[PDB]
Amino acid sequence: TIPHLAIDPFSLDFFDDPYPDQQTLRDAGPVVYLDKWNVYGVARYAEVHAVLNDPTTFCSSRGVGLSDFKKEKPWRPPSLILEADPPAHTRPRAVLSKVLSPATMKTIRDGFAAAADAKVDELLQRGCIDAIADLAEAYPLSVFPDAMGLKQEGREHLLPYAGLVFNAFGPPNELRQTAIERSAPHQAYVNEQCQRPNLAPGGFGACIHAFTDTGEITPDEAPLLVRSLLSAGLDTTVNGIGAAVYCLARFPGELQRLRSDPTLARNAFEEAVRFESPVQTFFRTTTREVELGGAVIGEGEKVLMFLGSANRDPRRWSDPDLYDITRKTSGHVGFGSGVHMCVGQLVARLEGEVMLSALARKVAAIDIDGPVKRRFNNTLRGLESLPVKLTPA
Ligand code: HEM
Ligand SMILES: Cc1cccc(C(=O)O)c1
Ligand SMILES: [Cl-]
Repeated sequence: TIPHLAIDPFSLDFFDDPYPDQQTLRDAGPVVYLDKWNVYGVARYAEVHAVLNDPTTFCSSRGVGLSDFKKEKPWRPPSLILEADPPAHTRPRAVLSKVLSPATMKTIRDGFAAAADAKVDELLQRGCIDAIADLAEAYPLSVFPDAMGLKQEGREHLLPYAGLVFNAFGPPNELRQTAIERSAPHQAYVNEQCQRPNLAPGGFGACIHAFTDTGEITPDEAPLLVRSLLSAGLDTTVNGIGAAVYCLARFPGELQRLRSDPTLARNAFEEAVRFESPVQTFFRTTTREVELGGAVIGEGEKVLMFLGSANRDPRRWSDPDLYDITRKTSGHVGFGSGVHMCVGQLVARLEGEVMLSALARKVAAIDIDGPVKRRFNNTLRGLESLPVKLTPA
């Protein structure tokens, strides 16, 4: 009834060019079985969206990586939000929502925008830069650790820790096992910065700890909620902004449209998140036997959702393989969908918007002028190196 495929969606060959294999996964059927890892897969928009929006049947508390927490110990204490189901999910989610709220965005927008403008000005003085290290990494590193309230010392641990976290959702391949081997100093740093005295007043971390007296969370929950922001809040935006610059570099017609109307910046970033899908995949675990797309899945089965594939499914999107900054992007699943839909999406969009605004106002051309190198991670899609020449407007 269900087609069986040998495609390994966590192989370097797949990461290097996932699009043919994603079409093979979509076209094989609404539900596939991946013999390499003994999991079900859904790669079409309809089934990915259905799975995301039924958290009772497709739960997160048995892990959103390949490992089933009912069968194996999690490599770190479970996240109180990502790896929780309702009702335990609900109040921690509400706290992070209020921490990363519209009012918070209003307090930080001017500073985030000034830092974006300053970075682009600095890069234009160099002309030839690496849009990963020098822009996609450098700009989030210049705003997000400060917005968290982190001290200066030890920030070099943040990107390695996040790469470890996203590799650890994967199967036990070499990427995952090497990440865990090297993890001890990054975990130690991160767990220490989650404690209330190490988070500067007014930042996101202090605000989480200040929410521990309302009856929503207790003091002993606040460090792991800070940990969620230090896990998910930096490396995602690095790959989101990197995706947007890579798109603008490959589609000069769209850079020209963005220059002519910088108010398209926010949608140009949203389209980059759909088009590249920095977070490629997440899993759920079935809590019962369930019929999905005419297939019957037993209880306690892992289901791999291909978010990037759903965002390119021609059953849902017209010309899905085109980067179009005026596309109606509403409904893409690059931030997820439903009760776990990215609680940091306003921070991500703020960063992406103000960076793309700075590019739109200051840069006339973005030309790849060196070898492009991909970065391999079991969950994140993005580049290691993106040499570009920036021509000033
Ligand atoms: C381009 C940037 C980003 C992308 C593509 C992205 C993607 C996602 C996705 C797909 C999910 C859903 C997970 C699931 O359904 O299991 C999610 C959830 C989440 N994200 Fe984001 N994210 C981004 C930025 C951020 C930022 C900046 C933060 C924090 C400041 C953050 C914190 C979180 C958290 C804490 C969750 C868990 C929410 C929940 O389980 O209720 N993310 N993200
Ligand atoms: C979306 C996401 C990614 C990585 C870690 C977390 C977390 O809650 O720790 C969330
Ligand atoms: Cl940790």
